[PDB]
Amino acid sequence: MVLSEGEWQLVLHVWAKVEADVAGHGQDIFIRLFKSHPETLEKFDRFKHLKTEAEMKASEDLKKHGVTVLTALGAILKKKGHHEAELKPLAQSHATKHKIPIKYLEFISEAIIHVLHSRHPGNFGADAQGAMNKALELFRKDIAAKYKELGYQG
Ligand code: HEM
Repeated sequence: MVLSEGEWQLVLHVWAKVEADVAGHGQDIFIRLFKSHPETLEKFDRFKHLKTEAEMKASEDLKKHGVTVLTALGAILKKKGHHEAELKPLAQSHATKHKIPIKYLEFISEAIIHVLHSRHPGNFGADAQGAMNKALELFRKDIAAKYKELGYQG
């Protein structure tokens, strides 16, 4: 699949807002993910002990992790589709070291959309959300293709 320049512009416009506070967006996204799909928390040995949202918000390590994840996702989005190089190491670590099913990538994509919708309604209308969903589906499609090449079905 391919996004038009117009769709990329909608994606990058709202992402520019996210970049005004990466750490804050990272926390909301992971808390949303862990609360909506608790099973995903079991994949993080470093955070699986967190019991409440209060504990999650207070975790310095979780906040730092969120910045690392969003920064990588941002680098990929800014390539506007030409992200083959950025995807390689990401796909290998998540398929071989962390063992993350495509299903879980769908869950975090939902968390991202939810948080952007909550925080940036003025820059995340129907068209912009459609553009973001398309960019995330492209991301998941390409990561899935790499998973297969690497020998991981998940
Ligand atoms: C938006 C998609 C995602 C991106 C861009 C992303 C990015 C990253 C990055 C950059 C790291 C650190 C470097 C590395 O280990 O490769 C990381 C670590 C990790 N990711 Fe992801 N990730 C994504 C989705 C997920 C999902 C959905 C899970 C599973 C619920 C997951 C589980 C992990 C784990 C377990 C680690 C190691 C954390 C640690 O022990 O420090 N990731 N991810």
